[PDB]
Amino acid sequence: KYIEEDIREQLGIDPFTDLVYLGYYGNPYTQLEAINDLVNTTLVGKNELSFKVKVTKPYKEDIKVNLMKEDKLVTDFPEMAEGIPLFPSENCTFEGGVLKAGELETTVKLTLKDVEKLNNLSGYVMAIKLTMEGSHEHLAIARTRSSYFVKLNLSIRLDNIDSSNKKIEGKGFNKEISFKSDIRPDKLGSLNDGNFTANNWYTSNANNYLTIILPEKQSLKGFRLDTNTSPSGSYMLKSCRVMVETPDGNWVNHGVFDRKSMDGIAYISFKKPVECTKVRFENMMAFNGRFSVDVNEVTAFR
Ligand SMILES: [Mg+2]
Ligand SMILES: [Mg+2]
Repeated sequence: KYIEEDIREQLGIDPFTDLVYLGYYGNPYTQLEAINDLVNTTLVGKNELSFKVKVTKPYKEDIKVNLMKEDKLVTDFPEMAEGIPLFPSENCTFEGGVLKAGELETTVKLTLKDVEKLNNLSGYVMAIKLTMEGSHEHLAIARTRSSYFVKLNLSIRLDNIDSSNKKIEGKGFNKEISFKSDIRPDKLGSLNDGNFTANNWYTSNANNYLTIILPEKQSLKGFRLDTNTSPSGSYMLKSCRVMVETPDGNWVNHGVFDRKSMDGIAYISFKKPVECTKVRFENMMAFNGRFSVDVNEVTAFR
């Protein structure tokens, strides 16, 4: 059986106390992601955190275990909590667990509720410690592996990208548009030639991007990105993050494009048209799941 080296040392110095502790790989730290649309904060993913609670040897009776918010532990961890507010206690809901007589593991749940108005961009931080309800003989919470740290990272993202893939009803153009990219810059001339079905430019990883540079500030309705027509979805654009450079020079995430219709013409539409100087597509994923997409032609709409 696998036993962690730190609690194996405790069992060596005192083999007459079964230890109850937190089961986790690596460090006791989870960075949760949330997004704000200048109205409400939303968690990216599940709002529940399930923690494994282990006991070193099967115990004679049931052990009730639970987590609690001990904010004092954040003070001795200043690397992550330097000037970051505490996650409010009222927004935590702790569900207990029971290591039933004979069992070696159980789970304890931390549920984050009503985060909507928690809009601090610095994020929030919190510390939690494992506890036992009653008094059990020759049983204790381990010295180490008894506390955990959670950071809620917050970032702005508007819900201004429509992924319906419906044809854009605007006035199309691309002669005056210029393009910049970190990969294959020499092949960007194909993005505004006459050809919609031939490929020259494509991404090779999630860190590649494609920037659309307009001649001047102008209100755009969306874009038509011609992509691959593979039946398997290889190199066919499925999803991407749409960054927009505003007139003051700040870059804002207008949302995630993530279509459900498979074809060679991707229509990325702004729910509310936006005045911008540049638009940058990032984290471009194909329908086959690989981060490599074809862009055969780019057309903007006013
Ligand atoms: Mg159970
Ligand atoms: Mg072309």
